[PDB]
Amino acid sequence: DLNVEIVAVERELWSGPATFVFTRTTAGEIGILPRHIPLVAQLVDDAMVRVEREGEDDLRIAVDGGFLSVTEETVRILVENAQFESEIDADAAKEDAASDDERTAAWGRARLRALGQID
Amino acid sequence: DLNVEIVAVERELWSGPATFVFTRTTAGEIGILPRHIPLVAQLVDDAMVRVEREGEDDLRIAVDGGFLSVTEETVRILVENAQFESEIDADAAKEDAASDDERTAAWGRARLRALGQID
Ligand SMILES: C[As](C)(=O)[O-]
Ligand SMILES: C[As](C)(=O)[O-]
Repeated sequence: DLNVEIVAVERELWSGPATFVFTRTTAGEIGILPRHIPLVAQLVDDAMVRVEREGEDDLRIAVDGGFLSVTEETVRILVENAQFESEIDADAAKEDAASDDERTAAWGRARLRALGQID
Repeated sequence: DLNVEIVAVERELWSGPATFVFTRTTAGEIGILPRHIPLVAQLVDDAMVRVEREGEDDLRIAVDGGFLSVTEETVRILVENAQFESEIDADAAKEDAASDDERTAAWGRARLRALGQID
């Protein structure tokens, strides 16, 4: 018989200018300015990424299975899944926040952080 | 300032045995049996993929921006997005089926085909 593999291709969610980028990594919290040494990190499980940019409100992204890759000319965020503050279900985020499964609570907290609801 | 890139990594949606795989490509409709010459195709815009397998109901996937890659030992389906018959919103599929935007109608039709609702 056949082996079938159904694969979702890599895809860019958003790309834009930033003055500051803040998130929480396994080695701790980090803030990346335009002049920054190259870096590779793994975001914490309930990580939120705050993107500050000239002329716009902060962009906040709940991030699931996130990795960071600060090269010389880019801050690259590789995500298993993410949703932007615009997309989040504020009700469902608090529902998943209640630790049903621990992996469910991280995605709930990450989302509450992107709503500015939790620290 | 910084260039930020937010990237969703490639991810395997499903992988399993199959006896038959049916879908509609730009060069026409194709059915791939265990013994098959290698092939590369682009699925049509409102494509649905039918996976037949021993001991189970057919698996149907609405596919968006799909490509097919039949190698010697795998049928690999690369998708921009997809949803399985289980996940689809049957009501919203008919709502998007009404050609609001032509790209919206393809995703609506692809989904109706995975419900077995349209041919
Ligand atoms: C490594 As496989 C056969 O689960 O795509
Ligand atoms: C090629 As680009 C700067 O839009 O990731």
